Amino acid sequence: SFDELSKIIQKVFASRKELLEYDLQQRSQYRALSTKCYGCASAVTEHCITLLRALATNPALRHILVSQGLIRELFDYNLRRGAAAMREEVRQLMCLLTRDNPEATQQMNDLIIGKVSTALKGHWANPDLASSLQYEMLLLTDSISKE
Amino acid sequence: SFDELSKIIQKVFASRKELLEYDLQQREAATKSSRTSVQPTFTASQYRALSVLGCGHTSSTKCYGCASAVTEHCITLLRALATNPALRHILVSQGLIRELFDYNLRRGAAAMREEVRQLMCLLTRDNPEATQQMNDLIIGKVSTALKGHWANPDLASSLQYEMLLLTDSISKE
Repeated sequence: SFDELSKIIQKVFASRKELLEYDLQQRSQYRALSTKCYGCASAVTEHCITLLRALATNPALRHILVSQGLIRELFDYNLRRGAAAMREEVRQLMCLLTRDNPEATQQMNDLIIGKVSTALKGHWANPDLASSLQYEMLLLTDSISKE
Repeated sequence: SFDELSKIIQKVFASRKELLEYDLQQREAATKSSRTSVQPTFTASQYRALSVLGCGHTSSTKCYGCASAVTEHCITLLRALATNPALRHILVSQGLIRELFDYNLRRGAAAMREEVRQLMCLLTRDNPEATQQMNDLIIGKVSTALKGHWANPDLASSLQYEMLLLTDSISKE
């Protein structure tokens, strides 16, 4: 159904363009003369992740970004969603963001420990609670890996 | 693999039974030949116990399936026993509701889940204190989930059973 709709939309767009060109012929600046796209938003997120990973290299930029508090946003929203490669890249970016910032390392460790303890509180009650801790553990392992 | 192992185990059990039967027959014949050896008459219970009849009537000790069957039978029995109002009050005093919500609420087959929900509803049929306790537990779990709602899609994903139980409880006037 999506393929059929896309083909119909392309044909309609072509017809509208032809009609507009005919009407204009009858009648920088010369060159001049979707929002709810989940895929587009995901691509924007991936590009932003790549750009942040790049900008992380400048240590002063790293301190500035840490001041911006991007660590909490990354852990909260982008940590789990997205592709597996996106997940690995995000883990790498989080590691790099805590390259040598002791306060940042403390904050990240605090967040991870808090999530783990909150899960462990209801461990006897919810198997899914244990199931939904994998990403945090992988992040901790990755952080420990980088000396 | 399980099928092959089961077939092998069954054959082995059969062979062991036959060998035990032959050895016991030989031993009994030897005892009978001994004139000094007096034949021990066995009471019916003793005969059944000593018989090779009581050899293959159990599952494995750590048989998850056997434990599950035991749990299902227990659930059915408790659902039945709940009928007597005094029995209901006594069971609520035993505090079964917490265990039922904690462990047996989610696991098991769909029919088991529906039966557990029905039993939970029945247990709080008219006990105001029990109804308050169950509502408190449900609301607490829901609020705890909602606290991290903005962060965990799985948290939202893991509240269906509680909501179904609440709907069922509201259903029975």
